[PDB]
Amino acid sequence: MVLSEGEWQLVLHVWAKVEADVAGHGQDIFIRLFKSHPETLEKFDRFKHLKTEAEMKASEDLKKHGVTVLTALGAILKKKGHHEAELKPLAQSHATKHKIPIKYLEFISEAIIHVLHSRHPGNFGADAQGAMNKALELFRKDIAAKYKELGYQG
Ligand code: HEM
Repeated sequence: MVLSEGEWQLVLHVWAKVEADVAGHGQDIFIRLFKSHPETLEKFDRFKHLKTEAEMKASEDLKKHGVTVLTALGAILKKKGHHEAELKPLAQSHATKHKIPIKYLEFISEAIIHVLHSRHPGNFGADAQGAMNKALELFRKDIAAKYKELGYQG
């Protein structure tokens, strides 16, 4: 699949807002993910002990992790589709070291959309959300293709 320049512009416009506070967006996204799909928390040995949202918000390590994840996702989005190089190491670590099913990538994509919708309604209308969903589906499609090449079905 391919996004038009117009769709990329909608994606990058709202992402520019996210970049005004990466750490804050990272926390909301992971808390949303862990609360909506608790099973995903079991994949993080470093955070699986967190019991409440209060504990999650207070975790310095979780906040730092969120910045690392969003920064990588941002680098990929800014390539506007030409992200083959950025995807390689990401796909290998998540398929071989962390063992993350495509299903879980769908869950975090939902968390991202939810948080952007909550925080940036003025820059995340129907068209912009459609553009973001398309960019995330492209991301998941390409990561899935790499998973297969690497020998991981998940
Ligand atoms: C938006 C998609 C995602 C991106 C861009 C992303 C990015 C990253 C990055 C950059 C790291 C650190 C470097 C590395 O280990 O490769 C990381 C670590 C990790 N990711 Fe992801 N990730 C994504 C989705 C997920 C999902 C959905 C899970 C599973 C619920 C997951 C589980 C992990 C784990 C377990 C680690 C190691 C954390 C640690 O022990 O420090 N990731 N991810």
